[PDB]
Amino acid sequence: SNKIEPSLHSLQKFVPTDYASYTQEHYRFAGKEIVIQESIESYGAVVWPGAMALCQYLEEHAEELNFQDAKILEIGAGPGLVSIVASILGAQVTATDLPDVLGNLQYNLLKNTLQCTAHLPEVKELVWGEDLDKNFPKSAFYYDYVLASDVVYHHYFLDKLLTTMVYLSQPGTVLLWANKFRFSTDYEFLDKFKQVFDTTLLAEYPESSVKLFKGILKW
Amino acid sequence: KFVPTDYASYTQEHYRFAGKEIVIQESIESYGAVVWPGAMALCQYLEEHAEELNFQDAKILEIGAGPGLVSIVASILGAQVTATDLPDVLGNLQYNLLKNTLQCTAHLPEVKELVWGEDLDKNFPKSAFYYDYVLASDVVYHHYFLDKLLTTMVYLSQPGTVLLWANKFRFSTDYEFLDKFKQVFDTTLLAEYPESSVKLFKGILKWD
Amino acid sequence: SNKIEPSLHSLQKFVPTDYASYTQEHYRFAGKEIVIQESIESYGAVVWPGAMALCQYLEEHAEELNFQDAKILEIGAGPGLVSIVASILGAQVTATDLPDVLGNLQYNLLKNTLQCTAHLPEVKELVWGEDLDKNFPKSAFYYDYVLASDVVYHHYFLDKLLTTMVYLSQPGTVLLWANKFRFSTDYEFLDKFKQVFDTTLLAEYPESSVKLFKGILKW
Amino acid sequence: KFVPTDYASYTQEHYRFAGKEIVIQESIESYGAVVWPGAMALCQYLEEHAEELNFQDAKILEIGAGPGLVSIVASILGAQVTATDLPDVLGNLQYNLLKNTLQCTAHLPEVKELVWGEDLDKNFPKSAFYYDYVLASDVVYHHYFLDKLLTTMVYLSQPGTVLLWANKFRFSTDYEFLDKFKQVFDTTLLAEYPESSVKLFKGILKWD
Ligand SMILES: Nc1ncnc2c1ncn2[C@@H]1O[C@H](CSCC[C@H](N)C(=O)O)[C@@H](O)[C@H]1O
Ligand SMILES: Nc1ncnc2c1ncn2[C@@H]1O[C@H](CSCC[C@H](N)C(=O)O)[C@@H](O)[C@H]1O
Ligand SMILES: Nc1ncnc2c1ncn2[C@@H]1O[C@H](CSCC[C@H](N)C(=O)O)[C@@H](O)[C@H]1O
Ligand SMILES: Nc1ncnc2c1ncn2[C@@H]1O[C@H](CSCC[C@H](N)C(=O)O)[C@@H](O)[C@H]1O
Repeated sequence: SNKIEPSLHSLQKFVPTDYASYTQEHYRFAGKEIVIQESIESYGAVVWPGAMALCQYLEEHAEELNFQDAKILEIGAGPGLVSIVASILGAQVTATDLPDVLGNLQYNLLKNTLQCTAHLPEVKELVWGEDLDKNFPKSAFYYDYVLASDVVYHHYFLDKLLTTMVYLSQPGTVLLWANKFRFSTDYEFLDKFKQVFDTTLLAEYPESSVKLFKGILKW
Repeated sequence: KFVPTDYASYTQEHYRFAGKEIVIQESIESYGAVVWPGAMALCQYLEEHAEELNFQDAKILEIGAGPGLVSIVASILGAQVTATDLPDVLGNLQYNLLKNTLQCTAHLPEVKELVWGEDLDKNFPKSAFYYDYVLASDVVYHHYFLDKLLTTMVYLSQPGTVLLWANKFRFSTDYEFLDKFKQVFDTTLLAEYPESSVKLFKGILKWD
Repeated sequence: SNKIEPSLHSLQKFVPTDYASYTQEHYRFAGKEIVIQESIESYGAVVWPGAMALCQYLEEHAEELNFQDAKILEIGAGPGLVSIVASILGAQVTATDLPDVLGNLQYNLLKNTLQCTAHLPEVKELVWGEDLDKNFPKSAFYYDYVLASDVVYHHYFLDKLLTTMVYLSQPGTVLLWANKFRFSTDYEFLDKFKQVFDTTLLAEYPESSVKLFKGILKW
Repeated sequence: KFVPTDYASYTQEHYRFAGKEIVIQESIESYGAVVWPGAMALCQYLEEHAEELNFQDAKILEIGAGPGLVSIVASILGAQVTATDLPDVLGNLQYNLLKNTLQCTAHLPEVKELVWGEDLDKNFPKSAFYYDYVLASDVVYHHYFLDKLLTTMVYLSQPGTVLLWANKFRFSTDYEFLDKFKQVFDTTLLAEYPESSVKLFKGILKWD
């Protein structure tokens, strides 16, 4: 092969990124300046408001959440801001999404965490409702925390989303889900979520119509 | 003319729609020589809704027709069908379309080149080409012609034209395309199959 | 695999591009607006003055050069502007460079030629002086034209460069080489080039200290 | 402490420099557990130029020392050597360095963590760490620490310090690094091996 940054090899195994359209966007969380490649004006991944909210919550509740060495999975990670912040806070982070997102997700993770966080993040395809037992078998993959931000949108496969949330929530797992409430379907999803998860409203961000929920699975 | 691309990997695949047993020559070496999940769902819809749609004698254009199953089904149902794709796809498209429609549908279907967003005014002038329906299946995926695709869909959508678009949803970009489609078309979800991640939409061009 | 633009699969097989540093630069040659990803301020490939000069020559001498269906190889192609222009003019273009250049080279070629030129360009590693018989055997790879722009720079392996130029110049092959004359080593290389190639000065670009040479191999 | 990374793929590789037969434990699973072409060329240079360089009792730091061949050779030649790398590389680096220098060179070499550009003021204060030579081999390649690398080279280059840097040239970025190195160091090409694409430079920090 070529003598390159070894992390770049995993990047080469994802769908390529249409980078002409992507620009460097700057954030600051958990004491660090963060740079995210996003495609704001054309096709490609972007940071959503739910991410901004969840990142604020994580930086502010870091001591309580005890992310140091926690095993974390993010569903619908997008460009990766939340997974980056979780990694800065010391978690073992697996960031997941659809195949066209994974390259830029991995790139963003590398650019913000390589040799400067406790654990190198992992990037993996996870299509909601598909191949869960095959790729994320409960018996081999317990997560202390499952993160999700702005994964509820009317055109997504939302029962597959709920099924995935449930699948990844074992006894002890804490699910942190932030969303902007844009449409009636979002409200309807919250009612479905509350039926199966013991649900707590942790924070409200009225300025962005974002709410942050904790879900632990009812026994 | 059109001659099929000379693949050594052609297979004869067997389908049944609108009451006819249909054979489609396919090759995995080209997306356009493969029947995709959107095609199956759209064929099932056309077969089940033929009465409502009044395809009898309707003028229809299919974009990205690939191996031609949807165009065959539309011809079987009595439409005047124009099947379009990239120049290299046309040979096998015409072969399949003719094998399945010659002397057995109401109207012989036509095959024409239509590269998305290229020379639409010159190749398909509105002064002479009006479609009652535009059909599209599995044309949205992670490729570099998404804007040109939407432009083409808009172009072919004169007032009165109905667009029927089926697609498997695979990529973040597919959802972005859907959002852009809804900005320009009054959109109705006709059917959804979460197991196969397929949606089928009607689009009517917005004027307001 | 994934249902993606099929050209993107070849892109995934090259060293990844550090795209945060790359910006879209605009050129106009051979009647077309061209967009090139370049890394001007940091590590990554850029367009050199020799490219600008050679592109001007190609657009202006298109009829004479008869690039339609010509088999062309570019050595040290960089971000790919020259190979793009050659492809627009109708040539079968093989663009070559060191492994860290090939991804962005291929990307630039795709963004400017996919479904809009006569022949899809090829991208291949070609390290000067290495693996020539193995990867570009004269008996299977005859080129009508070999292109090179600003490939002469003092810190490169310039005898390996000359050896490569010679290797790729069969009877009938026309070598078009543009360079800015920056250093004494550049002048010295020109003297070496003239010793082995029948050399003609085709054009001088005094405004950028660029000269464009034709070389045909002495028999 | 430092313990070698637990690879199942360690091999015992055999070198001869400065008159000693040297054994280096290597693993292809880490760049830092492999001897690279720059190392060989730099060792050959140090062996051939030892008289001129007055390494006897010289204080020397190696950055990116990897499996430690260059540091071993420098110790053999009588220098006080500090070998540095990433924390995961240090175990095998110390193992090799000790196996080859314990009770048989003038000065026992030291192994210390030095992640390029990280906490240099805190970990290697100038108030207490002056190197007569800084050594580096094959530390330039297509990685995301090139600026930090150069910063580190500059940091360790106090007035009087000589930097010796050997490298295989593989990538366009390697040449860009060389251009940036020459902006900040008065640079001399000590040796060049086109067949193996290796160059060896001396750098002295510029003040003018
Ligand atoms: N069925 C599915 N499987 C996996 N991911 C999906 C999905 N449907 C949508 N997604 C992903 O969910 C994300 C929603 S957008 C939110 C992105 C990110 N969490 C942020 O807040 O910035 C997108 O990245 C999208 O690709
Ligand atoms: N830029 C472009 N212009 C015209 N057709 C294109 C195109 N890009 C892709 N296509 C065509 O779109 C099709 C996508 S695959 C879908 C084929 C068929 N509709 C089915 O569902 O089975 C291929 O036939 C491909 O050749
Ligand atoms: N030994 C070698 N083998 C292959 N390419 C080399 C090389 N040494 C340098 N190069 C390449 O030669 C190019 C010189 S810069 C010129 C780039 C381009 N032709 C333009 O004019 O814009 C770089 O892309 C560099 O990576
Ligand atoms: N950011 C960083 N800080 C410190 N060392 C680094 C580094 N990035 C890479 N390295 C080290 O640089 C070395 C490059 S390989 C060269 C090893 C040795 N000098 C030889 O020539 O054989 C590896 O040991 C690697 O661990």
